[PDB]
Amino acid sequence: PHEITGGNRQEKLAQLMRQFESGGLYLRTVSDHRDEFENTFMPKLDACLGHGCDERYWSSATFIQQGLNGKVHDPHADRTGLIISADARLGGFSTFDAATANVPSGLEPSQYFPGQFPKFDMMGAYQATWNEDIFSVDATAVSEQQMDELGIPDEYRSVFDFDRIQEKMAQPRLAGREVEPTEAKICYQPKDVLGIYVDVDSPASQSKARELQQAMREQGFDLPFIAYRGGAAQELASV
Ligand SMILES: NC(=O)c1ccc[n+]([C@@H]2O[C@H](COP(=O)([O-])OP(=O)(O)OC[C@H]3O[C@@H](n4cnc5c(N)ncnc54)[C@H](O)[C@@H]3O)[C@@H](O)[C@H]2O)c1
Ligand SMILES: [Ca+2]
Repeated sequence: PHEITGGNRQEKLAQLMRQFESGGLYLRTVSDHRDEFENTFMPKLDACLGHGCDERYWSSATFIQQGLNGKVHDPHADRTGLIISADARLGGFSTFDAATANVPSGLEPSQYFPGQFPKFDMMGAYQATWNEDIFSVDATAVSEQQMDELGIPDEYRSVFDFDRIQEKMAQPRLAGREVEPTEAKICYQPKDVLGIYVDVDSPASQSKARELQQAMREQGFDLPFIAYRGGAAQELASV
């Protein structure tokens, strides 16, 4: 089952640190860890084994990387989450938290993204150009040259190659200034789950993280606890 789990706890820890100090990786926070386990992770495991479908397929995550002072999405400071391998499938990346939702009812999920991922952020581009015509185009459907004709600055264009997210985030990373949560749509597989996110200041976060980690162990996925904040990712032995 090692081909499905992706390694033991020590191998996953070493994997996520290596990625964190290289090109980065992903962090998906979750308000309902029971739902994430039961309705996202477990269907993905069943599909890996040949049973069900990965119906949800695409999930939101933030890009994290050593030295990048990046916030995660946790408005009430009460979330746990998953540290997710850079090898998860990328459906699109934006530096803005915009309106891009999950796969809607009745839409085919596996290729909903990148096709329906906005190729640029309309709100940011409009504030920067005051170009009315931005709202007369389908942002999911424009090409590079249409974006040029609209005058869309590159700062507002989405990224579709993982290796290129770190180039996008290079200037914020160097300045050390806190950046708002960025957002990627990713399709993670069970083997891509490398760690459990813990906010060490939050009793809610730790209680939820302990339950999620125990639930994952029952399926043979033994994950390290990872305290991420402010461009540092550090292990917690327990809790
Ligand atoms: N979660 C992150 O790390 C992250 C990162 C960047 C931006 N955001 C933004 O935060 C807001 C909340 O997003 P979120 O990811 O916390 O919630 P979500 O959309 O992933 O899940 C919300 C709720 O819907 C269900 N759900 C979970 N995954 C689902 C899926 N794939 N399809 C359908 N239903 C699903 C569960 O009940 C869950 O509690 C959104 O605006 C999002 O763009 C979140
Ligand atoms: Ca959003």
